[PDB]
Amino acid sequence: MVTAHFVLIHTICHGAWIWHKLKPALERAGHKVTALDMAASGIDPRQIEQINSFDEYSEPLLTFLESLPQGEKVIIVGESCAGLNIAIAADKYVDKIAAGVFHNSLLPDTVHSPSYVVEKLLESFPDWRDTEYFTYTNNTGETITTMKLGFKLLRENLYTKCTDEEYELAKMVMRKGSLFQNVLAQRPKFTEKGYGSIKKVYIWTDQDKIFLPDFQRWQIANYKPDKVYQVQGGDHKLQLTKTEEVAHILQEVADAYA
Amino acid sequence: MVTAHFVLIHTICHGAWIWHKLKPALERAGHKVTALDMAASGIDPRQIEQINSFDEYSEPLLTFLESLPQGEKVIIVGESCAGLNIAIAADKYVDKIAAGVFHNSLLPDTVHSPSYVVEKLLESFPDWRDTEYFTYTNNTGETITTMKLGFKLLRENLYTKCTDEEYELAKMVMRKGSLFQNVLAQRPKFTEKGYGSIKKVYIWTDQDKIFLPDFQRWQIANYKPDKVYQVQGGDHKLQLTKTEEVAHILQEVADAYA
Repeated sequence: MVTAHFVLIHTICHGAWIWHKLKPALERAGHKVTALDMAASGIDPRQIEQINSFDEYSEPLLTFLESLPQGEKVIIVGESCAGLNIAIAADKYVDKIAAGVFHNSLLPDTVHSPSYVVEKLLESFPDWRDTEYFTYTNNTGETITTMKLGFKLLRENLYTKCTDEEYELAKMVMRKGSLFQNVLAQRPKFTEKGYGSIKKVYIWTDQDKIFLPDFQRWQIANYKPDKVYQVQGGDHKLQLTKTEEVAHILQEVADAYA
Repeated sequence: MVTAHFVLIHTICHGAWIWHKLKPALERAGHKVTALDMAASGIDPRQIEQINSFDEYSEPLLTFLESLPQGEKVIIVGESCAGLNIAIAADKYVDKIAAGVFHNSLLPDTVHSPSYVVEKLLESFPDWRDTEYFTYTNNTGETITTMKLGFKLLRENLYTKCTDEEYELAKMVMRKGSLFQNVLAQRPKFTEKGYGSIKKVYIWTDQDKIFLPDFQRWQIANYKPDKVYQVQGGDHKLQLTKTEEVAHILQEVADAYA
């Protein structure tokens, strides 16, 4: 068994804290784990209204990869919307990425616009329930839509099978988030030499109540991952409801690609 | 029953998230629970360097108490340094407070300087180990010392018996904090009419590895609580290591004072 360095990237609205179970589980097997707050996420001090694009939102990941000792490679694990962070990172630091791992995650491709799978997600799940939407104006006058995830959506669609303590934790540290969808729609496509070339492992459960089974299967058919690991049971937050099974899969990713 | 409403107040550097286990446990017994971030704590958007005193730090507690409808009383539960928040609040909103509950907490009095029990704490536990210290200048030219709690202090002295997952969580959301000790040392003493008159319940364990038994026993002798509950085992974070037992005690507090 290989040991690897895993970089865990939370989804919009969330923070590094979502990985509080997975990080020590991985460390038990001797892996290195880095869990980062993206901009205006977790306890990052920036407010979302000062962030102008999904690329700017991903700054902490890019900054960390720039500082990685030369010659080292990482496995980037992204949950939910963080597949976009993986693609952004791979188009700057392909040489530093052993694999990208998608965890009930958006799976961008190279032949469509970066906003493509966001559009498809929202078509598949258009009603975010008690989630509240806000707008602000960015750097160049664009209106950015932010969301505060609703408590019922959190309880029933994101944390469906998580403990009550985990759900209360989520409410206690959740931040606003944004897809920056209109800015993604004008962004250059992810490149073949960068994102297109990395190994891609897709982890998912058909019990996910926001990234629904027809949507996730559509993503898999749209851009075939190198490996697909389906996990039985759990919910959208497999790193909480199926922590050990995720850690075991991540070991297999290290054995294959690290 | 009269609904008991517990207002849970974290310690410096922490946030409402520290109560993510105790809050659903209390709600299982039918109580109302409010867990607040203090200024520059948890996901509060202010930075500590803009805060000028422990009273300013207490603003979210004071603003919440202001919002309470007439006739509604709360039981304020403070952990560790939050005993100071209880005294500050009680001097402004005594009629809204059914009781203050101290949870391995500083227990200020009314006859010494507000900084008195902070000085005694630091005499008893002077070495905060790998903690890092920083300074800034406040509202009146006082230099404020802030701290970033060190990982070893967190692991061994605060979260001694907590799960690895809880310790990892703590590292992912911890903020800077300050005792504002030199500002407390110039603050008017807490009043009899306000803080002195609230009912006070002292919960502690002699296995606390930062608020040590000679210090905690000294506080009890210095300022007699109405009730003392000593919990066997656990650690400084009894709301994590002894959640159900703390909830049982808080039921007794509600029976006595709600």
